[PDB]
Amino acid sequence: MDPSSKPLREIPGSYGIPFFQPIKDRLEYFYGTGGRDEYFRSRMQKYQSTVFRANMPPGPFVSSNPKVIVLLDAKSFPILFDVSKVEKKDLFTGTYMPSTKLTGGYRVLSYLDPSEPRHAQLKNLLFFMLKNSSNRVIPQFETTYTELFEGLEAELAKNGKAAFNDVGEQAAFRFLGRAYFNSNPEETKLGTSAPTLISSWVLFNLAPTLDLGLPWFLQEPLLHTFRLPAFLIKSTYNKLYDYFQSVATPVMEQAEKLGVPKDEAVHNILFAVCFNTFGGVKILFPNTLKWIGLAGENLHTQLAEEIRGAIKSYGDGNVTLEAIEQMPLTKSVVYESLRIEPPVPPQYGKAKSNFTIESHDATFEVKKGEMLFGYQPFATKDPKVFDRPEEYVPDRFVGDGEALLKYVWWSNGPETESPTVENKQCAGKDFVVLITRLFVIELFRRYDSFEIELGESPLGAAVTLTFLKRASI
Ligand code: HEM
Repeated sequence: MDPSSKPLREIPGSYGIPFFQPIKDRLEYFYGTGGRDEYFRSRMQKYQSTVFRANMPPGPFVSSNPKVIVLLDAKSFPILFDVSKVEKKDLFTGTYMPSTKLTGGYRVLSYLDPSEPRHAQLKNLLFFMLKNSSNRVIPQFETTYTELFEGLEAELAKNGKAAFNDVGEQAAFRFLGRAYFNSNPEETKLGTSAPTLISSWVLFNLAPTLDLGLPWFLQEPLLHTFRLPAFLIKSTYNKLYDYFQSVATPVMEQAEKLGVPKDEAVHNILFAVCFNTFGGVKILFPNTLKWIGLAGENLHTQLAEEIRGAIKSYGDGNVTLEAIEQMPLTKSVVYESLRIEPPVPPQYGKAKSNFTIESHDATFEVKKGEMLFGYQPFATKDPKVFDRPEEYVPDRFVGDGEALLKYVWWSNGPETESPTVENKQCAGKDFVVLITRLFVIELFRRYDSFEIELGESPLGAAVTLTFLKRASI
């Protein structure tokens, strides 16, 4: 509607009694009926607004300031991408930042504002790492995921069911080592334990804001009130560090050229691969498998046809970037997975000055220093942007629908924009889109269709294969 019809109003909501309310609120957030989605929906209903004040976890001792302004609609949300208006310093994980003792004593790239020289240096370093792996991406993905599928197939044939997540995570890390460093981590001292080592380390970092499914009387006192001692995970972290220090030589050498010490470079590479990359794929691949599986054989047949046809005609028998460009449905399927279920839901930004923001029916004033918070899942399901927003529509982005990519924000920026040293958009944006398309491609080069069953998991979606129809033999 016309902005002149959106009156300037006070931001609804209150923070309540300082120490007390944030604790009561995090209890609602983690144990209230409906979970965090209801935490946000109930407030939207209560205040009849997609913009409101609220306290956010972790609260008290871990976080010195739980107060934020929540943004749930597609009109207000984009302010979080505007680095000229919002500061993005030490807020990668929200209203608190994990101890730097968990990251070699350094404040790694993800926590740096673009105004910091190191942000440009380190992000350029990661761009180098990504470009350097370009020639290995497709071949190594094919090799790694063929191994994964052969394994799942064998498990299914012998047991009747095959859980995806675990072996899928092992495959993800195996692929990353091969693509980024031309190294199979399973041949090193890491063996097949990388996923377990990483998960433990990530837990130490994020425990304050993670719901592990434990009862409140156990989870609150031991995970949500105090930070877990960093010296306890040092041993585990060192195993990971030793791996990267030995295989990331070319990236470490480029780091020196950019003015970054080798040690700092390794800690940042470790973080980018284990935290950013692995953690994201651990969530995205199972979710994508889920949405495609729930779509039915009709979609499966169309994807198989498109994928195999493009490979034969444009790839001359092989998977090439040129071939992928000619797979419109596959591209849309991946974008729809990223829209309907953003792998990383929370984005934060702190106001650098006083300015105005607007929802679909009101105008609000934001004061310098206030923490803005956006819950992406609600914003990318805004009915004023997407028809049937709660439904997975496979071809939503095909043809004219491509214009809607301006509203796909999984990477902390419009899908149409590229990450740069000037913004805080995911450095590996194009890489994740490519590998997720490769995941779908490898799946349909081998199978005509598949069936799954879903389980109740805390960190994402638990997917189990119940049937795999082979394309040949
Ligand atoms: C599909 C998997 C991935 C997802 C869902 C994802 C998501 C995100 C999100 C939401 C942010 C913004 C965080 C914030 O400031 O609030 C981000 C930042 C970032 N991501 Fe990713 N990411 C993925 C894969 C990767 C990969 C593979 C790399 C590369 C090694 C990467 C590197 C980065 C970096 C370096 C930043 C911070 C950039 C900066 O400080 O400007 N990401 N990612």
